[PDB]
Amino acid sequence: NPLVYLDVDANGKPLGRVVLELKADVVPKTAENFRALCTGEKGFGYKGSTFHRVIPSFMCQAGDFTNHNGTGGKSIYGSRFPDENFTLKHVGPGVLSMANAGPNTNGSQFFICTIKTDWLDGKHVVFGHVIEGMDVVKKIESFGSKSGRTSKKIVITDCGQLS
Ligand SMILES: NCCOCCNC(=O)[C@@H]1CCNC(=O)/C=C/C(=O)N2CCC[C@](Cc3ccccc3)(C2)C(=O)N[C@@H](Cc2ccc(-c3ccc(C#CC(=O)O)cc3)cc2)C(=O)NCc2ccccc2CC(=O)N1
Repeated sequence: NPLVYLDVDANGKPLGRVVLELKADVVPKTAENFRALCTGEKGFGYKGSTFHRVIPSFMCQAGDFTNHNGTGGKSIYGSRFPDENFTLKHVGPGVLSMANAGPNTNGSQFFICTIKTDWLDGKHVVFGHVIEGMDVVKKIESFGSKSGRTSKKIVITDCGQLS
Protein backbone atom coordinates (compact mmCIF):
# COMPACT_ATOMS: atom_id res chain seq x y z
CA ASN A 1 0.00 0.00 0.00
CA PRO A 2 1.26 3.48 -0.86
CA LEU A 3 2.36 5.88 1.85
CA VAL A 4 1.90 9.61 1.25
CA TYR A 5 2.47 12.69 3.37
CA LEU A 6 0.98 16.11 4.03
CA ASP A 7 3.16 18.80 5.61
CA VAL A 8 0.74 21.28 7.18
CA ASP A 9 1.17 24.86 8.39
CA ALA A 10 -1.04 27.34 10.25
CA ASN A 11 -0.61 31.00 9.26
CA GLY A 12 2.81 30.08 7.93
CA LYS A 13 3.97 28.16 11.03
CA PRO A 14 4.73 24.46 10.40
CA LEU A 15 2.57 22.07 12.40
CA GLY A 16 4.35 18.90 11.24
CA ARG A 17 3.81 15.94 8.96
CA VAL A 18 0.81 13.63 8.55
CA VAL A 19 1.65 10.24 7.02
CA LEU A 20 -1.26 8.39 5.40
CA GLU A 21 -1.43 4.75 4.34
CA LEU A 22 -3.65 4.41 1.27
CA LYS A 23 -5.64 1.17 1.04
CA ALA A 24 -4.91 0.36 -2.59
CA ASP A 25 -5.48 -3.29 -1.65
CA VAL A 26 -9.21 -2.49 -1.21
CA VAL A 27 -9.94 0.73 -3.16
CA PRO A 28 -7.21 1.00 -5.83
CA LYS A 29 -8.85 3.64 -8.03
CA THR A 30 -9.62 5.93 -5.09
CA ALA A 31 -6.16 5.44 -3.57
CA GLU A 32 -4.49 6.20 -6.92
CA ASN A 33 -6.40 9.46 -7.34
CA PHE A 34 -5.26 10.69 -3.92
CA ARG A 35 -1.69 9.46 -4.46
CA ALA A 36 -1.30 11.33 -7.75
CA LEU A 37 -2.81 14.51 -6.31
CA CYS A 38 -0.28 14.31 -3.44
CA THR A 39 2.73 13.93 -5.75
CA GLY A 40 1.53 16.63 -8.15
CA GLU A 41 2.71 14.45 -11.01
CA LYS A 42 -0.16 15.56 -13.27
CA GLY A 43 0.73 19.23 -12.82
CA PHE A 44 -2.00 19.96 -10.24
CA GLY A 45 -2.90 18.68 -6.80
CA TYR A 46 -3.05 19.45 -3.13
CA LYS A 47 0.21 21.38 -2.67
CA GLY A 48 -0.57 24.92 -1.55
CA SER A 49 -4.28 24.33 -0.88
CA THR A 50 -6.07 24.40 2.48
CA PHE A 51 -8.08 22.57 5.10
CA HIS A 52 -11.18 24.66 4.46
CA ARG A 53 -13.70 23.09 6.87
CA VAL A 54 -12.64 21.83 10.29
CA ILE A 55 -15.20 20.80 12.91
CA PRO A 56 -14.01 19.56 16.32
CA SER A 57 -15.15 16.08 17.32
CA PHE A 58 -16.02 15.43 13.66
CA MET A 59 -13.39 15.81 10.93
CA CYS A 60 -10.90 18.01 9.07
CA GLN A 61 -11.74 18.56 5.38
CA ALA A 62 -9.43 19.57 2.54
CA GLY A 63 -8.74 19.03 -1.15
CA ASP A 64 -10.69 21.87 -2.77
CA PHE A 65 -7.75 23.29 -4.70
CA THR A 66 -9.97 25.03 -7.28
CA ASN A 67 -12.39 27.05 -5.11
CA HIS A 68 -10.91 26.67 -1.59
CA ASN A 69 -14.36 26.55 0.00
CA GLY A 70 -15.87 23.07 -0.35
CA THR A 71 -17.50 23.51 -3.77
CA GLY A 72 -14.62 22.44 -6.00
CA GLY A 73 -11.79 20.08 -6.81
CA LYS A 74 -10.88 17.80 -9.68
CA SER A 75 -10.01 14.12 -10.00
CA ILE A 76 -7.28 12.55 -12.12
CA TYR A 77 -9.90 10.72 -14.23
CA GLY A 78 -11.36 13.65 -16.22
CA SER A 79 -14.72 13.63 -14.42
CA ARG A 80 -16.32 13.03 -11.06
CA PHE A 81 -15.79 9.36 -10.40
CA PRO A 82 -17.97 6.63 -8.91
CA ASP A 83 -17.93 5.33 -5.38
CA GLU A 84 -15.52 2.42 -5.74
CA ASN A 85 -16.97 0.48 -2.79
CA PHE A 86 -18.02 1.12 0.81
CA THR A 87 -16.00 -1.74 2.30
CA LEU A 88 -13.89 0.23 4.77
CA LYS A 89 -15.79 1.93 7.57
CA HIS A 90 -15.37 5.16 9.50
CA VAL A 91 -14.08 3.33 12.54
CA GLY A 92 -12.49 6.18 14.48
CA PRO A 93 -10.01 9.04 14.49
CA GLY A 94 -7.49 9.02 11.67
CA VAL A 95 -9.72 7.51 9.00
CA LEU A 96 -9.12 9.04 5.56
CA SER A 97 -12.25 9.31 3.42
CA MET A 98 -13.62 10.99 0.32
CA ALA A 99 -15.83 14.03 0.61
CA ASN A 100 -18.63 14.20 -1.90
CA ALA A 101 -21.91 15.86 -2.86
CA GLY A 102 -23.91 12.65 -3.09
CA PRO A 103 -23.46 9.30 -4.82
CA ASN A 104 -20.66 8.97 -7.36
CA THR A 105 -19.38 12.54 -6.99
CA ASN A 106 -15.78 11.89 -6.00
CA GLY A 107 -13.24 14.49 -7.07
CA SER A 108 -10.33 15.62 -4.92
CA GLN A 109 -11.91 16.76 -1.64
CA PHE A 110 -11.19 14.46 1.30
CA PHE A 111 -11.42 14.41 5.08
CA ILE A 112 -9.61 12.97 8.08
CA CYS A 113 -11.92 11.90 10.89
CA THR A 114 -11.30 12.95 14.48
CA ILE A 115 -14.02 10.64 15.84
CA LYS A 116 -15.87 7.54 14.75
CA THR A 117 -18.21 8.91 12.06
CA ASP A 118 -20.31 5.76 11.63
CA TRP A 119 -23.25 7.67 10.15
CA LEU A 120 -21.09 8.22 7.05
CA ASP A 121 -20.65 4.47 6.44
CA GLY A 122 -22.09 3.63 3.03
CA LYS A 123 -22.11 7.29 1.99
CA HIS A 124 -18.39 8.23 1.80
CA VAL A 125 -15.63 6.00 0.43
CA VAL A 126 -12.96 5.32 3.08
CA PHE A 127 -9.56 4.75 1.52
CA GLY A 128 -6.79 5.18 4.09
CA HIS A 129 -5.64 5.94 7.62
CA VAL A 130 -3.18 8.12 9.50
CA ILE A 131 -0.09 6.19 10.60
CA GLU A 132 2.02 9.14 11.84
CA GLY A 133 1.06 12.65 12.84
CA MET A 134 -2.32 12.19 14.48
CA ASP A 135 -1.09 14.93 16.83
CA VAL A 136 -0.83 17.24 13.80
CA VAL A 137 -4.42 16.39 12.89
CA LYS A 138 -5.42 17.26 16.46
CA LYS A 139 -3.68 20.62 16.11
CA ILE A 140 -5.58 21.27 12.87
CA GLU A 141 -8.79 20.32 14.70
CA SER A 142 -7.81 22.83 17.41
CA PHE A 143 -8.26 25.64 14.86
CA GLY A 144 -11.77 24.58 13.83
CA SER A 145 -15.19 25.70 14.97
CA LYS A 146 -18.84 24.71 15.07
CA SER A 147 -19.39 26.24 11.63
CA GLY A 148 -16.19 24.68 10.32
CA ARG A 149 -14.53 28.02 9.57
CA THR A 150 -10.90 27.90 10.68
CA SER A 151 -9.34 30.45 13.04
CA LYS A 152 -6.03 30.27 11.15
CA LYS A 153 -5.29 29.49 7.51
CA ILE A 154 -4.36 25.79 7.44
CA VAL A 155 -2.21 25.05 4.37
CA ILE A 156 -0.78 21.86 2.89
CA THR A 157 2.67 23.40 2.39
CA ASP A 158 4.10 20.25 0.78
CA CYS A 159 2.86 16.76 0.01
CA GLY A 160 4.08 13.71 -1.83
CA GLN A 161 4.68 10.00 -1.85
CA LEU A 162 7.01 8.23 0.57
CA SER A 163 6.75 4.60 -0.58
N1 LIG B 1 -25.41 12.72 12.31
C1 LIG B 1 -25.81 13.86 11.32
C2 LIG B 1 -25.07 15.06 11.97
O1 LIG B 1 -23.73 14.70 11.95
C3 LIG B 1 -23.04 15.87 12.41
C4 LIG B 1 -21.85 16.17 11.51
N2 LIG B 1 -22.27 16.84 10.29
C5 LIG B 1 -22.66 16.17 9.22
O2 LIG B 1 -22.71 14.94 9.14
C6 LIG B 1 -23.03 17.10 8.07
C7 LIG B 1 -24.46 17.53 8.04
C8 LIG B 1 -24.87 18.10 6.75
N3 LIG B 1 -23.94 19.34 6.51
C9 LIG B 1 -23.17 19.45 5.33
O3 LIG B 1 -23.24 18.56 4.49
C10 LIG B 1 -22.25 20.48 5.14
C11 LIG B 1 -22.18 21.10 3.88
C12 LIG B 1 -21.24 22.09 3.58
O4 LIG B 1 -20.40 22.38 4.43
N4 LIG B 1 -21.20 22.69 2.36
C13 LIG B 1 -20.19 23.73 2.08
C14 LIG B 1 -19.52 23.43 0.74
C15 LIG B 1 -20.57 23.25 -0.38
C16 LIG B 1 -21.63 22.17 -0.07
C17 LIG B 1 -22.78 22.24 -1.10
C18 LIG B 1 -22.20 22.14 -2.50
C19 LIG B 1 -22.00 23.28 -3.28
C20 LIG B 1 -21.46 23.16 -4.56
C21 LIG B 1 -21.12 21.90 -5.05
C22 LIG B 1 -21.32 20.77 -4.27
C23 LIG B 1 -21.86 20.89 -3.00
C24 LIG B 1 -22.21 22.45 1.30
C25 LIG B 1 -21.15 20.85 0.04
O5 LIG B 1 -21.91 19.96 0.43
N5 LIG B 1 -19.83 20.47 -0.27
C26 LIG B 1 -19.46 19.05 -0.01
C27 LIG B 1 -18.12 18.64 -0.51
C28 LIG B 1 -17.89 18.49 -2.02
C29 LIG B 1 -17.08 17.44 -2.40
C30 LIG B 1 -16.78 17.23 -3.74
C31 LIG B 1 -17.32 18.05 -4.72
C32 LIG B 1 -16.84 17.80 -6.01
C33 LIG B 1 -16.53 16.51 -6.43
C34 LIG B 1 -15.94 16.30 -7.67
C35 LIG B 1 -15.61 17.37 -8.49
C36 LIG B 1 -15.01 17.07 -9.75
C37 LIG B 1 -14.50 16.78 -10.78
C38 LIG B 1 -13.88 16.40 -12.03
O6 LIG B 1 -14.13 17.09 -13.03
O7 LIG B 1 -13.01 15.49 -11.96
C39 LIG B 1 -15.88 18.67 -8.06
C40 LIG B 1 -16.47 18.87 -6.81
C41 LIG B 1 -18.08 19.15 -4.34
C42 LIG B 1 -18.39 19.36 -2.98
C43 LIG B 1 -19.43 18.84 1.42
O8 LIG B 1 -18.86 19.62 2.20
N6 LIG B 1 -20.07 17.71 1.94
C44 LIG B 1 -20.19 17.44 3.40
C45 LIG B 1 -19.33 16.49 3.92
C46 LIG B 1 -17.99 16.46 3.51
C47 LIG B 1 -17.11 15.53 4.04
C48 LIG B 1 -17.54 14.61 4.98
C49 LIG B 1 -18.87 14.63 5.41
C50 LIG B 1 -19.75 15.57 4.90
C51 LIG B 1 -21.07 15.53 5.33
C52 LIG B 1 -21.36 16.41 6.38
O9 LIG B 1 -20.62 17.33 6.73
N7 LIG B 1 -22.61 16.25 6.95
